[PDB]
Amino acid sequence: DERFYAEHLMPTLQGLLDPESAHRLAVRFTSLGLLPRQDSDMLEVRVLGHKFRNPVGIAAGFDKHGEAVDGLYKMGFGFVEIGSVTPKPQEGNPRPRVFRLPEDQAVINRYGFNSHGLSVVEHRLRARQQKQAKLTEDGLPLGVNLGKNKTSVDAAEDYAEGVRVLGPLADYLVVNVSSPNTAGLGKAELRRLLTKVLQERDGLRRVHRPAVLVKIAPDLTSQDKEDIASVVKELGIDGLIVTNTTVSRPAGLQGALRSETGGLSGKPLRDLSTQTIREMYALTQGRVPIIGVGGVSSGQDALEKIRAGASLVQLYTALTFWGPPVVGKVKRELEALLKEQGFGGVTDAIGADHRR
Ligand SMILES: Cc1cc(Oc2ccccc2)c(C(C)C)cc1-c1cc(C(=O)O)c2cc(F)ccc2n1
Ligand SMILES: Cc1cc2nc3c(=O)[nH]c(=O)nc-3n(C[C@H](O)[C@H](O)[C@H](O)COP(=O)(O)O)c2cc1C
Ligand SMILES: CCCCCCCCCC[N+](C)(C)CCCS(=O)(=O)[O-]
Ligand SMILES: O=C(O)c1cc(=O)[nH]c(=O)[nH]1
Repeated sequence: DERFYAEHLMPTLQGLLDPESAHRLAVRFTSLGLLPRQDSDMLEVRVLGHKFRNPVGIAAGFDKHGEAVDGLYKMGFGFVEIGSVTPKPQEGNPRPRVFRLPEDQAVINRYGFNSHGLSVVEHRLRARQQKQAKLTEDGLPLGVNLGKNKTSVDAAEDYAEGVRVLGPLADYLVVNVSSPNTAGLGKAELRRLLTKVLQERDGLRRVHRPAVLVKIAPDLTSQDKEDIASVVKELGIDGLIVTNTTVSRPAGLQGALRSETGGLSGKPLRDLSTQTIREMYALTQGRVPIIGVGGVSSGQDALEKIRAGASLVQLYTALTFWGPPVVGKVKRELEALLKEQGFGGVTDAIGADHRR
């Protein structure tokens, strides 16, 4: 299957369908379990004391509305992140709003937080809440990424609503700094927002109390990164997700659509994300777990992020080019590399470039 998807089926499908139509179909195929279905003990990771069967997750934006979670576990992901979910439903930007850059192994998107909204997602997750508890117990956690509505004037209150409504259904919640596709996205205001989010989380009953992570852009200044690291440590934010898509356009992009507005993902992002992880790990003294994301398509890509300071990784864009078999490929390849490089497991490699 790995070669067949990569060389034949996915290229052919790219030809037939626009990428958004393809995404919609993929979410329906995955929700139906139209996939084949052990991970090595080497791949197990405990992050904040909680088990992950393997360190490879699906990034936010694939299953925006929580429709395909079980199918994603079936695909081999060690954890699933849904969202972003906004408090009220919203349509997002006009179509077309997703663009392939095949020559670059990249995508540009400007979805604009299209979302079924908190209530719909809440009911979807409730339908399977106990099943998720068992999965989480078995090493397959669920994350929920929270957004804000386009027309909201109080961003903190949108995020607070999301904590209250979906927090009780989540292992972890994510607050983005960092969508490029919502207008408006100092350190005192960042602190204010996060304090409110944490206070809401802290108010949930313990069985229903998620971790809270902040997801950042690759496009931050050095000052912004220092400031985030400082706030995260001061408030005791649980983790970081590093990174979202980039609004930069690195030199050398070849795709005809390179100058479309949106966030760029895939291969062109990869090393910018890895370098962001490396910086955030250093700034937080290795004490804050990082989920590393951006341009992971192989075991080497994953290990590079882990060795830079990621405890876990996610991928999305690689699926669009390689299909579902990429998940197994990344995990087999990572296991092989860890052995070659002398690591006992994933855990031993975390932050190794820094010297621990
Ligand atoms: C990731 C993916 C997998 C797919 O195939 C399967 C999905 C589930 C089960 C079996 C096959 C298919 C099919 C059904 C055409 C499409 C995709 C897919 C493709 C594309 C694409 O660019 O063609 C895509 C683009 C996005 F921006 C976001 C998600 C996307 N997902
Ligand atoms: C089509 C698409 C939609 C996305 N939507 C979201 C989103 O809703 N929330 C979010 O936090 N990140 C979103 N992302 C960003 C991804 O979660 C991820 O951070 C980024 O694409 C880099 O990983 P990748 O290079 O493996 O795709 C989206 C990415 C893509 C490609
Ligand atoms: C930081 C990277 C993600 C770390 C994953 C943390 C998962 C934690 C939440 C689990 N649930 C069940 C929601 C609450 C248990 C609270 S506890 O019992 O005090 O551990
Ligand atoms: O447009 C979106 O919905 C979206 C795109 C993206 O790249 N990142 C994100 O956080 N949201």
